[PDB]
Amino acid sequence: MIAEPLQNEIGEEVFVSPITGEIHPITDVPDQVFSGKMMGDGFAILPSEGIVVSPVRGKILNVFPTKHAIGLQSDGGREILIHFGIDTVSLKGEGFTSFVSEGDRVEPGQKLLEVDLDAVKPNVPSLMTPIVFTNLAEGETVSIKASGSVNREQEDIVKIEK
Repeated sequence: MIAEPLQNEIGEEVFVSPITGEIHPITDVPDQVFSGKMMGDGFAILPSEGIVVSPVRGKILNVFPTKHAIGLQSDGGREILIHFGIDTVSLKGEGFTSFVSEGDRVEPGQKLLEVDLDAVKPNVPSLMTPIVFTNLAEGETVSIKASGSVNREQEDIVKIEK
């Protein structure tokens, strides 16, 4: 009855996969806020590609204080919070390069950050890059499909669905 494979052909819930790496449930993130969901729903990606595109750009809501994080909005319904690795904030983004100079209103994907993961990793306790969605049209559960490896710009990886 619980038909898990609700993948769909057009399984792109305004989500052109942001990074290539390994997906992990939000709970796995070594931080209370993320681990306990606190601000919303979401998941972690342990990244590989030092190139980060956007699930949706839509409209950049807020910039990074220390290049490691950003706030986005699709249209008016899904507001997103991103964090890139852990303690990268502390690292002052030493190895980061920001592509969006947060000119808010933009179309999806197109690189948010380029980030020297290779050099960042040894300088951080964890590479967990959590993505949280707050408002989530007050009912969108973040139905993870790709409970394993993930690749950039892919579809049917996570489904924001009721």
